Amino acid sequence: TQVDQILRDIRAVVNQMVPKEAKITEIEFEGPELVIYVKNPEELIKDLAKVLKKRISVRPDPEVLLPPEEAEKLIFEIVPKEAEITNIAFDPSVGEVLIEAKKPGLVIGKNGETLRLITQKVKWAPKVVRTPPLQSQTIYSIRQILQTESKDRRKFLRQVGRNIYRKPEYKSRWIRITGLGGFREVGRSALLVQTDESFVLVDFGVNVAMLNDPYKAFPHFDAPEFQYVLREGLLDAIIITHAHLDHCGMLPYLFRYNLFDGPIYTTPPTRDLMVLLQKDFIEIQQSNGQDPLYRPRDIKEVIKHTITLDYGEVRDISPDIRLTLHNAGHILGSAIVHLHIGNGLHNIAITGDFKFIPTRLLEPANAKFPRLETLVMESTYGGANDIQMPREEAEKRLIEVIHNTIKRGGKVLIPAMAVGRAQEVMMVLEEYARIGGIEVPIYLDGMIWEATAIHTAYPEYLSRRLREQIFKEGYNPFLSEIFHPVANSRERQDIIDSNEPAIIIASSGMLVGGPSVEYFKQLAPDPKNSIIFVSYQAEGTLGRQVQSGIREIPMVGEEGRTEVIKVNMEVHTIDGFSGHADRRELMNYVAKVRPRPERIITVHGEPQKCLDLATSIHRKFGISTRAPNNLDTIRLR
RNA sequence: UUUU
Ligand SMILES: [Zn+2]
Ligand SMILES: [Zn+2]
Repeated sequence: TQVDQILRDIRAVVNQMVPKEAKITEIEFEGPELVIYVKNPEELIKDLAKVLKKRISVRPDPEVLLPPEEAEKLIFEIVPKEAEITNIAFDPSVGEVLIEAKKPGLVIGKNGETLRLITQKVKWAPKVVRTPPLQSQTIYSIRQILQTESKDRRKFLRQVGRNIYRKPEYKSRWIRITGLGGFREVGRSALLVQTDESFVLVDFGVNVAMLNDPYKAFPHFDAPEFQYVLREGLLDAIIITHAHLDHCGMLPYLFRYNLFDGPIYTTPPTRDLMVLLQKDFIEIQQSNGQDPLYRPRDIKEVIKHTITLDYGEVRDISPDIRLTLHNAGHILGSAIVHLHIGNGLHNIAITGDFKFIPTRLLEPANAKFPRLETLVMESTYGGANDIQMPREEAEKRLIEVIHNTIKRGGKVLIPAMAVGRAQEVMMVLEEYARIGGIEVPIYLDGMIWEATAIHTAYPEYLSRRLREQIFKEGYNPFLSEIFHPVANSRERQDIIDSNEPAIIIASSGMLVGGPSVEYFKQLAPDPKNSIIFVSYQAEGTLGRQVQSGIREIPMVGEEGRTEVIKVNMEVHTIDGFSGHADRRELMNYVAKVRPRPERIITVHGEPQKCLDLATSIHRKFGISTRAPNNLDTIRLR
């Protein structure tokens, strides 16, 4: 490394554009950003940063700070006690106190004055928030881990920084991308980006549809290049497109075996959401009497290593790679990953899963980038006939099936992952509720409610409409008194036994595990009940099996004896709520993406589909395309 | 409050 050698030049230009009265105590690197500590308060920053080509954060010296047990009631006083301040956390690792007030306007300073007045008394960065409608165990837990681990996090960030700046901006000699999983297949997405100077992992999923076979369930750990990057400790960073297990599922496995301790970049909502899905994942395994892939301490490590980034925020993550995340419109926090390699040498955009039309919760994926030579895109519906049903026709079909089900005295089972389709279908029923249509109750089972809480904590990540409809008003469609969160194992049993028709939405989305499987098993026989698939059912899942028509499904239970569930209930498939761009959308994304890429690489789709989309794009746009296999490596330059 |  030669970082402090570089800081020696940074410090020579910083202490050259700011009054010595600022008594600059220290200037170090914290993750991507540069930290300039000073022992005194107070347009300059904007200039300092535009010159240094970095993200600078200037805070008071960590010495002029007050303990969280003394600076708590010291602030609670210097604030108009009207704005109900539900909570008030502490972040000493970055000097910044969080004021989770119910009324932010009366706590920040009616005239932007109670902003600096308050900070003084304790010398902590005053940041106001609006007590979200729902409380999240997950968010609270993360906050707990971050504040009670300030020591490590500080150590970790300083290291990452010395790493990211082990040398000045570099122009790479070559660039290659290798598929470790998720190429010509759905699941276990994992793409390794290489240059002669760096290595970054884009996603690292698992395929729950096949944990039975680790060679089909995990990314290729058996790739020479990947083993070489892990063992030598050369992985600069891991980036996650979105929270689903098939993109971040194996991430904690990495810590369980001490294979990595570098930074993980992702949007805040994805950090919170993935942590949720991971705990949910190991617990479902255990409830099944199976040894879990990892444990809470491992997930605790993920948290401790994650460096969040909001959309549009450009950050240097290595000497020759610059990251920027953009909206993918797939699920809360979903991002298209953009890599600016070299200083104008080459640019890659990895799509992850994306939707290119509006939905209740999100806006179509970003299709504009400053530069874009190579585009890696998903192909879940890459087939030529993979046109999803129009959103409104689906919506109407969903209400239809429910009526023809409630009428004949039955229940409607809607399997869906805690994150994604669940909230989308919720909205559909919630708007339909406000106009008199939701008679029977709607039960949410499987951490779907916990996930819904996280949504309400991130209004800025939802569509502008749903966003304003959140904080600006005292309204919230998620709070709707029409959803009844299934509290425990018992309540679940009651619901099943009861005779009151009802709508049941529960994870997992593919009947691969969790609350959804119990309902399935118990409702299958009765033809009064109905099951509606509103998500892609992957090959190898009990879901696709049921969705395919199989009427007698063998299932292995305890003490090794198999069970044969008799499927009589009605089987319906409504794909119009999909979080995936359909065939038309994918093609249309290519047409609109700008700048037009030199080459497109189709991935994340059944083999035929990746092939089909790739062949189709080339034929219609004349763009160089390819549908690589895992372990294929494409030299981009 | 960095860039091609
Ligand atoms: Zn997904
Ligand atoms: Zn996926």
